[PDB]
Amino acid sequence: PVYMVYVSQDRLTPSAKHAVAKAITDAHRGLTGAQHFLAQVNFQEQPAGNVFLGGVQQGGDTIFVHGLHREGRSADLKGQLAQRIVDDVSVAAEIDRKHIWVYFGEMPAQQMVEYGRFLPQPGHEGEWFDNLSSDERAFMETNVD
Amino acid sequence: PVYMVYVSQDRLTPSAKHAVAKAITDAHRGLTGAQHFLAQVNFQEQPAGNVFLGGVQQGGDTIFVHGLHREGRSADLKGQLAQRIVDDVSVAAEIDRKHIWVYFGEMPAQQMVEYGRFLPQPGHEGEWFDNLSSDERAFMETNVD
Amino acid sequence: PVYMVYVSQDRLTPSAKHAVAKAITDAHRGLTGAQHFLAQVNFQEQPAGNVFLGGVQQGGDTIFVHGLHREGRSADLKGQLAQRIVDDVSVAAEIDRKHIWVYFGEMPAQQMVEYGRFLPQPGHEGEWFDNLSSDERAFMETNVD
Repeated sequence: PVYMVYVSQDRLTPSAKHAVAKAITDAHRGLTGAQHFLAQVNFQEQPAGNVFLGGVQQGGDTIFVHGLHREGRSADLKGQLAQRIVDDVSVAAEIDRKHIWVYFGEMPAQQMVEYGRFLPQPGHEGEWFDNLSSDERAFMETNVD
Repeated sequence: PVYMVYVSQDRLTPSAKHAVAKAITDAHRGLTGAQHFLAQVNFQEQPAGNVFLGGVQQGGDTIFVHGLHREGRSADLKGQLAQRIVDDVSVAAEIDRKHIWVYFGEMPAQQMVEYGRFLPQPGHEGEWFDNLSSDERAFMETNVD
Repeated sequence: PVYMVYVSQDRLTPSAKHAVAKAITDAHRGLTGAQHFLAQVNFQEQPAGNVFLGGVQQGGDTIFVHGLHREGRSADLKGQLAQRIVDDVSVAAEIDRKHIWVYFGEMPAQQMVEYGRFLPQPGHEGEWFDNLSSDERAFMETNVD
């Protein structure tokens, strides 16, 4: 999937970004079974003061995570996973839970392209990894930490 | 809700950001009943000329509001809220209305988290507030301009 | 439509940005039949090192298109246009297809404003584009490449 993660500039060091990215990627693999490299975490940094809560200007502890997913998963799972992104980012970034916003949007797999291919359904990933070129299979396996 | 606002760098001074974010927040709450703090306005600045229209590179006067809403509201209300945003940002950013694009996105409340918590149905908003931690009732209350 | 293009700062010259934007804008009108000025391509630049695939940080060679459409077009049609976007962006950004991710999102036209006006259904661009206003078409007609 794709996680847009809006944050203030300089709020996270490279280690913290790599820490927040990691906890999100491990939330997702861990509750869905998705092959790691399938997850993208994409930081959007903007200057602090660009974020307003109830018309009040905020400092730089706001975190907004927008996960773009595939249709097909239960409402009980999306909650856990959202809840787990809340907890594990709160630790990884050392910011209070109450500073964290998480929305999930969903689309059908057939209008969702990753690594230049169309995606499988959620219960079809095994077929997905057993019908790609190895130039492809090699690339994605470089994208796992 | 979360309103991502895409503007060209400095088209809105820090006050002008406050006015717009105050314009979006006051259309929402006024038209839905959503408590004041519930609304985030998120400014995403980019250098001028990163925006294209029909292929024609543009200047620093485009605005695109992308609204992320809970499912469960009528189309009437949503188009009503879309117009008032166009109207009230025009006035608050002194941008001509033909520059303002507004989209609304909906997701089930059950996969949306604000202040580390899952949202209610729009028909549950007030009770949801009551049974929050008092850390949470208060941290929220501090974000109402 | 609004295409959010997520690219790293400096991966694209002003000529290359116009190349990608022309690639997206053309595919979309070619396949939907929608009038030129209706398509916006919004570049969103961030320093390299902000994108993570499988927890591994990336250089400036990742591109993410998040496309936002009216509801009403077929799955085969949506799939064809994402594929065309992959092919044509890759060429116009001299980038390799494995580095391109494409997500389409859809919403009710009745909650979609462009140029400060509401949108017709995916086939109503005639009647709509012709009873606009005095200048609404006019200001929208300059935006053709």
